[PDB]
Amino acid sequence: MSYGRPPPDVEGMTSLKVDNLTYRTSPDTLRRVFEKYGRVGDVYIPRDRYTKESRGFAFVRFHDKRDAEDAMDAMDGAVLDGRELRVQMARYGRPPDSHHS
Repeated sequence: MSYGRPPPDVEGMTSLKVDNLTYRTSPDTLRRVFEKYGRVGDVYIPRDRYTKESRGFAFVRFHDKRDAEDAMDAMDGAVLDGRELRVQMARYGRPPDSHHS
């Protein structure tokens, strides 16, 4: 018996990423729709820069994979507005160059 289970060895990363919008979902709705499971270290929409529309995806990012695990396991394909929300690790989390952590 299964259903999909929690993420695999994403232990090598930490940042979350969220995508799929309807042009009106906005970062604010995503904020309280994702931080609710724990927190939202970052929430923004990489939309256009010279028009009144968007690319069709956001970029919520989580500073902690644990809060991202539950939110993603409870928001991936959760169809927030009627389009089928998408949630997945942003792969990021490593330290910058000339430094380590």
